[PDB]
Amino acid sequence: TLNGGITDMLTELANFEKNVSQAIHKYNAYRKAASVIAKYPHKIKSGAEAKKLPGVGTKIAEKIDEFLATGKLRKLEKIRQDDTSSSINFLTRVSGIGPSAARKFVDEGIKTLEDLRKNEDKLNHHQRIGLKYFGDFEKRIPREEMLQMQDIVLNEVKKVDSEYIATVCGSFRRGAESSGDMDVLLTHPSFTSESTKQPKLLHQVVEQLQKVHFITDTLSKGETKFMGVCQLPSKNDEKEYPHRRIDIRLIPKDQYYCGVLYFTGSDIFNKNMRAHALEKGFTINEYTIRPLGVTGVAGEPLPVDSEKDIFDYIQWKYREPKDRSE
DNA sequence: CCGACTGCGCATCAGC
DNA sequence: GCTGATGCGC
DNA sequence: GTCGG
Ligand SMILES: Nc1ncnc2c1ncn2[C@H]1C[C@H](O)[C@@H](COP(=O)(O)[C@H](F)P(=O)(O)OP(=O)(O)O)O1
Ligand SMILES: [Cl-]
Ligand SMILES: [Cl-]
Ligand SMILES: [Cl-]
Ligand SMILES: [Cl-]
Ligand SMILES: [Mg+2]
Ligand SMILES: [Mg+2]
Ligand code: NA
Ligand code: NA
Repeated sequence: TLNGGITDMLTELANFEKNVSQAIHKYNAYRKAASVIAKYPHKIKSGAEAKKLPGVGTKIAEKIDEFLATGKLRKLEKIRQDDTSSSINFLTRVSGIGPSAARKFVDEGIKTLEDLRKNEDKLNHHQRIGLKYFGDFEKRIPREEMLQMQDIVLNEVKKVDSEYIATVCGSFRRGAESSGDMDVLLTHPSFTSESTKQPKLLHQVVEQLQKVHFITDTLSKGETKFMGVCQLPSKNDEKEYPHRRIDIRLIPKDQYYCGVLYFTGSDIFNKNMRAHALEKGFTINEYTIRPLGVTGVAGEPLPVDSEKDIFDYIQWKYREPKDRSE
């Protein structure tokens, strides 16, 4: 939290750009600058000092100079007092309502939690569930509950088939003391890049988790990705736990290392690492790392036997999950 | 200056 | 129905 | 909004 003030500011700016301006590159630029400043081991004394860091330019340096001198950013003060921006920023806090739907709702005069609630018939399924659990989804999950959650998921997956392997990734795998949700990487020997020797692999797991009342709602579901809602069981007389977001990703077993690298994150670490790969003439996704041809076309997938192999290709010293929280 | 900016699954919609 | 674009979120 | 060439 050395520079909590500055990173907060930049994060607020990134949000404004994504949510209100619908300017995706500015959003990514701001997140990048916030992230680099967050890891900088010194209390930033000036914009010029910040500007030394990759991803901080003249505009951000200037904002940092304003923020340091006054403690705030006029630009942000104004954004905050603007009803349309405020409203749009609020509606996007509901899962399933993004920048476009937010602006549409505000046009229609839907702009409060109350409005949303009385106009449920105007929401798609995802949005309806997001409204349902609006409060819960903004709560953090203590690692201690994540551990309980992990135990359930792992045991129920075992019950469906001992050959499944379920791994909890995301912030949990990076060692975080609290998580925004639970991310589960799933593999089965029957699903490889070579074939799918068994159908409903993901469905069967989802069903079992529903059967035991752990998964409570579904945001979306396909053959390889599930997005939904879950809840720990409480005890006699005890208040219930908040409902939690859960994501499950089924990945070809032979592509586990690329998959776990992807699902471990952080999102910015991934973006950073993937960008570096391109600079070294590779492209990395959750399945494969491939070379780029002179033309620019991705070539064939390279041999991968560990996460470190991936780092090796792009000439990065290996970084443990706990050190990928950018 | 200016092109490029990480990479992709699922839901929904237009156009055919 | 399909495909391809766009929204949303990982 | 930033950067590399
Ligand atoms: N934009 C992205 N680009 C690349 N990989 C991504 C991206 N977004 C997510 N992933 C990968 C890398 C992410 O780590 C992983 C899970 O995405 P979560 O949305 O659950 C989120 F970021 P987590 O890190 O888990 O933190 P918490 O959930 O707040 O506690 O998917
Ligand atoms: Cl932009
Ligand atoms: Cl401010
Ligand atoms: Cl792999
Ligand atoms: Cl691939
Ligand atoms: Mg997560
Ligand atoms: Mg997630
Ligand atoms: Na810089
Ligand atoms: Na949202």
